[PDB]
Amino acid sequence: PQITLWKRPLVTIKIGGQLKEALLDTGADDTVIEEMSLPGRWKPKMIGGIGGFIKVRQYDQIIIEICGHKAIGTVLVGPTPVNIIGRNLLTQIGCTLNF
Amino acid sequence: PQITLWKRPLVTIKIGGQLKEALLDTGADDTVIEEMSLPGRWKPKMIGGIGGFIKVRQYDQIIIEICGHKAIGTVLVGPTPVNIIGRNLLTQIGCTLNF
Ligand SMILES: C[C@@H]1CN(S(=O)(=O)c2ccccc2)[C@@H](CCc2c(F)cccc2NC(=O)CC(c2ccc(F)cc2)c2ccc(F)cc2)CN1
Ligand SMILES: [Cl-]
Ligand SMILES: [Cl-]
Ligand SMILES: [Cl-]
Repeated sequence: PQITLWKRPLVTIKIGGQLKEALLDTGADDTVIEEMSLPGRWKPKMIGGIGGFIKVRQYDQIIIEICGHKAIGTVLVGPTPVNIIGRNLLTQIGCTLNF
Repeated sequence: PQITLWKRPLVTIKIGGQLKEALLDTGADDTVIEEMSLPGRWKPKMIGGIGGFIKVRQYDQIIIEICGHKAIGTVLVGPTPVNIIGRNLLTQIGCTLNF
């Protein structure tokens, strides 16, 4: 699809058997999801930007379905104000910026 | 152009006759740049990021060139980690997400 930017580019995602709304964010290096359980090992990480830093749990090799496109990658889980799909997963679905 | 997301989508912008590097961010509602001098009056604005909210200075009808495309709009100035081009200006330059 072609997504215009008049409003926030929110899409439905499927992760860990759950349906969630997430923002497609080209400014994000990583994907960050609100508190939820994920299977496997994890390691602590700090991520930051506007307003400072938050502590998150880093889970690797997690499958996410974004607009019917399956992608696998690292997913950070923590107290984010919005679920963010970052570049690590946007590349996998072949998402590009065009103008 | 078509910009892939394997690397950060950093572009050259020109504001107040100076060249600066900025990130094209579909996850940002507004454009925020690091401390600099801008003309006219400013209004108060709060923007929320991953770590919480910060106060910024809102300047309207600012001339800015983004990757060679002319835009005229709202520019926020504050303690941002990197210069960010948000949806208010990405819409002006005709930017869309595609997959
Ligand atoms: C990764 C980059 C950099 N920042 S960041 O916090 O530094 C950061 C996020 C992760 C990892 C590193 C850095 C974000 C934009 C922040 C931003 C600007 F820069 C300039 C102007 C406005 C804003 N804020 C918004 O537009 C609000 C928005 C939002 C999006 C991501 C957030 F995390 C927090 C809040 C929102 C969306 C839906 C909702 F329901 C509630 C809020 C996202 N893109
Ligand atoms: Cl990854
Ligand atoms: Cl590619
Ligand atoms: Cl504007």
